[PDB]
Amino acid sequence: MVLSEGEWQLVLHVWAKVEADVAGHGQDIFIRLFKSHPETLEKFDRFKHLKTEAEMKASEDLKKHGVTVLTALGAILKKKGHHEAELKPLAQSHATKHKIPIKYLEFISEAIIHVLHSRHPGNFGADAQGAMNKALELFRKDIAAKYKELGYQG
Ligand code: HEM
Repeated sequence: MVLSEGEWQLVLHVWAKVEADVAGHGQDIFIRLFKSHPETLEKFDRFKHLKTEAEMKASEDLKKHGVTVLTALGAILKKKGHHEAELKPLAQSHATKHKIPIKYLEFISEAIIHVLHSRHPGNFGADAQGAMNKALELFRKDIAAKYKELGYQG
């Protein structure tokens, strides 16, 4: 699949807002993910002990992790589709070291959309959300293709 320049512009416009506070967006996204799909928390040995949202918000390590994840996702989005190089190491670590099913990538994509919708309604209308969903589906499609090449079905 391919996004038009117009769709990329909608994606990058709202992402520019996210970049005004990466750490804050990272926390909301992971808390949303862990609360909506608790099973995903079991994949993080470093955070699986967190019991409440209060504990999650207070975790310095979780906040730092969120910045690392969003920064990588941002680098990929800014390539506007030409992200083959950025995807390689990401796909290998998540398929071989962390063992993350495509299903879980769908869950975090939902968390991202939810948080952007909550925080940036003025820059995340129907068209912009459609553009973001398309960019995330492209991301998941390409990561899935790499998973297969690497020998991981998940
Ligand atoms: C938006 C998609 C995602 C991106 C861009 C992303 C990015 C990253 C990055 C950059 C790291 C650190 C470097 C590395 O280990 O490769 C990381 C670590 C990790 N990711 Fe992801 N990730 C994504 C989705 C997920 C999902 C959905 C899970 C599973 C619920 C997951 C589980 C992990 C784990 C377990 C680690 C190691 C954390 C640690 O022990 O420090 N990731 N991810």
